[PDB]
Amino acid sequence: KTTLTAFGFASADLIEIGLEGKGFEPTLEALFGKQGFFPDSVNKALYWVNGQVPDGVSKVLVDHFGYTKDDKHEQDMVNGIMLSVEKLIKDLKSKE
Repeated sequence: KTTLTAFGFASADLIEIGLEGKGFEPTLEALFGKQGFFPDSVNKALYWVNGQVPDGVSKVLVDHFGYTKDDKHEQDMVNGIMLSVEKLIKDLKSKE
C-alpha cells in the first residue's frame, strides 16, 4: 500500500494491491524439496542429455535441486521425465 498526504492534515492512500493466498506451503514442498518434480527433472536432464553447464551454474543446480553422477537405472530421458510428471501429478492431486 502507498499513501499521500499533501492536502494539509488529510490522509489519502494512493493505491493498495492485496495478494492473498493460502495452501502454497504444501505446493512449494511438493514442487521444490526432496521428492519434487523440478529436482528430479533437472537430475534426469543432467544425467541423460549431454552438455554440462559451467561450474558456476552446476554448483547452484546441485545446491538447489541436486545432481546425481552415477545411476543404476537405464530408463532414458523419456522415462525420467514421465516418472517426474507422474509424481508431480500425484503431488498435486493429493492435498488441499
